[PDB]
Amino acid sequence: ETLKQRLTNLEKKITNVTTKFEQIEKAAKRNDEVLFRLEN
Amino acid sequence: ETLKQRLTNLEKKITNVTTKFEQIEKAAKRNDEVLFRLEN
Amino acid sequence: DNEETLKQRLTNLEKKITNVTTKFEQIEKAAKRNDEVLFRLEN
Repeated sequence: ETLKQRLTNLEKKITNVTTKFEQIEKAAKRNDEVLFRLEN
Repeated sequence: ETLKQRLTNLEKKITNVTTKFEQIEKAAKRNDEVLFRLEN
Repeated sequence: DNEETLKQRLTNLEKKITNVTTKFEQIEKAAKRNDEVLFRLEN
């Protein structure tokens, strides 16, 4: 496993984690929008 | 050097995701507290 | 993959990113050091 095989692997892992994380971000953002409408 | 750029990009993404993770976690607790106050 | 928590996965990923970065730094520094010895022998 070259340094470069490790880098490539980590780039993939960060991409998978980010996609998953982005779904949480969208739901968090929707939650703020819902609260905003309930508050006002 | 493309290795340096790759490493820098990977560091930035993991830092961005971990700081956003903390922010969203705080915001969800804060939203719960407001939602509690809206009822009571 | 594993029944790790998101937090564990991210912590693990931070550590691997840190290890590979450190590894790259050590290799670069090692190369410099070899070059310093070669420089001293060549002037």
